[PDB]
Amino acid sequence: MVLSEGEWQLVLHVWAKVEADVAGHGQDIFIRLFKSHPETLEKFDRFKHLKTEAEMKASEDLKKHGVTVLTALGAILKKKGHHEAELKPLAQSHATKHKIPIKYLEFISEAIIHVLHSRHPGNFGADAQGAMNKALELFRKDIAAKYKELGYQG
Ligand code: HEM
Repeated sequence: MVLSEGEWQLVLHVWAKVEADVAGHGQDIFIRLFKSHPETLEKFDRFKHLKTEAEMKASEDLKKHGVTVLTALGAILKKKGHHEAELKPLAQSHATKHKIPIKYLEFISEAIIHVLHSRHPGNFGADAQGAMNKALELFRKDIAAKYKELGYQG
């Protein structure tokens, strides 16, 4: 699949807002993910002990992790589709070291959309959300293709 320049512009416009506070967006996204799909928390040995949202918000390590994840996702989005190089190491670590099913990538994509919708309604209308969903589906499609090449079905 391919996004038009117009769709990329909608994606990058709202992402520019996210970049005004990466750490804050990272926390909301992971808390949303862990609360909506608790099973995903079991994949993080470093955070699986967190019991409440209060504990999650207070975790310095979780906040730092969120910045690392969003920064990588941002680098990929800014390539506007030409992200083959950025995807390689990401796909290998998540398929071989962390063992993350495509299903879980769908869950975090939902968390991202939810948080952007909550925080940036003025820059995340129907068209912009459609553009973001398309960019995330492209991301998941390409990561899935790499998973297969690497020998991981998940
Ligand atoms: C938006 C998609 C995602 C991106 C861009 C992303 C990015 C990253 C990055 C950059 C790291 C650190 C470097 C590395 O280990 O490769 C990381 C670590 C990790 N990711 Fe992801 N990730 C994504 C989705 C997920 C999902 C959905 C899970 C599973 C619920 C997951 C589980 C992990 C784990 C377990 C680690 C190691 C954390 C640690 O022990 O420090 N990731 N991810």
